Amino acid sequence: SLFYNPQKMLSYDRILNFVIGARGIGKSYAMKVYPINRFIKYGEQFIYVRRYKPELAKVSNYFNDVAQEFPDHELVVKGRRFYIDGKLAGWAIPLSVWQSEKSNAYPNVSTIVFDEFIREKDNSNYIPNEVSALLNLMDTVFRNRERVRCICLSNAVSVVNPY
DNA sequence: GTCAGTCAGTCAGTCAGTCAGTCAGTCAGTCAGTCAGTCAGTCAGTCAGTCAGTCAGTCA
Ligand SMILES: Nc1ncnc2c1ncn2[C@@H]1O[C@H](COP(=O)(O)OP(=O)(O)OP(O)(O)=S)[C@@H](O)[C@H]1O
Ligand SMILES: [Mg+2]
Repeated sequence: SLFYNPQKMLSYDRILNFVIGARGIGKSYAMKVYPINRFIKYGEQFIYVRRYKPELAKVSNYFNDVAQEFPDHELVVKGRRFYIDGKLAGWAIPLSVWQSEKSNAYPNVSTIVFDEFIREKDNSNYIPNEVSALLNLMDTVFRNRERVRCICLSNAVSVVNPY
């Protein structure tokens, strides 16, 4: 039809979804809307992993394209941290130092709100055995079997990546 | 005892068979003379910790 449509993805309800495609074509649109939809339902905060640190200095305008989705309530960023009507929205950090984070309490998670997990022809960015790095990330955002649902999202379809 | 001979040994003659030098393709051998990926240094650039400069939340 018109845009990226996560309805079937949300429907078939894997505890861990895995979608690919639509480079910039809303593959991030609906999935950045969804955490704020959980916030309007008043659920839990989300976790935003980043590939590296400079990628963080410019990305504070993460809610610009979801206002036209939900003009109603307040969706802003105070700085590094995201605030919806002033309540904490996203725990936003690149990869380098998640270990120092992993002793902190992380009681509230809603959904995986990152994409371009893996870039085509890009392994200089990569970290050795980062598949187990995502394992540490998930177990340090797990408290039970609930509150979490994950997605992968690569720009294109390949059959060579280790995952 | 002459005329001089007319059917076997005899020697003038081969006559196809014979040995083995002598070049000879040729033989893969081979070993060595040519040549094609292999790595080390150095060139440009990616990480994630510094400096250390600065608009600004709690106060004079
Ligand atoms: N529900 C929607 N309403 C309007 N536009 C949408 C919708 N879903 C997707 N889009 C389109 O998606 C675009 C932005 O999507 P993105 O968030 O960039 O997706 P993306 O594929 O992650 O690209 P990047 O690399 O993350 S910026 C918009 O400009 C629209 O063209
Ligand atoms: Mg995206």
